[PDB]
Amino acid sequence: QGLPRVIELFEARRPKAKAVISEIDGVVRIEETEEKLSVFVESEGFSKEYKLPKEARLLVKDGDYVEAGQPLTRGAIDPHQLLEAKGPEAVERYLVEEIQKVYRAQGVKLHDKHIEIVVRQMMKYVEVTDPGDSRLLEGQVLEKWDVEALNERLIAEGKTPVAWKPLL
Repeated sequence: QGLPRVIELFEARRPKAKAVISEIDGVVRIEETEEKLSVFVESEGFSKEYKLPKEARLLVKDGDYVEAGQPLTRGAIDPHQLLEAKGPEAVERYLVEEIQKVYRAQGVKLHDKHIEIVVRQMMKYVEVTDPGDSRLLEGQVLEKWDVEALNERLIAEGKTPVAWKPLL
């Protein structure tokens, strides 16, 4: 729960006690009883519906704001799920925060920059969704995808912008 938690944060490994994840937004509206809690949020066209073990706390009844990657089963959020849940920008703000929190506990205090560098490095690669020159499902650096679009649009005529998917 000290150094190990830090490891789990930098290694992006699956959290110790997973606590599910939220996908879409709308008004928080969860069910009540049943083994499978029959959540039903809202928004436009969508809804909600999950499935976790018995022991779990919610912290939010039917009323307010659900958003993406919120307290569901209250605990260690999965960075991998949160990446597709909220986006690359949010993850960078999450990891650094909890990492630094751990160091804050044991009285040693380092600037956030140092952490921010590493966490930025854990987000350089992205997996291919749409092919045009190389293959899909391919691990690749984001900045390398910069020249793809930049050169094919500003200098070339190949209007097949390959869609990349953020990869943690």
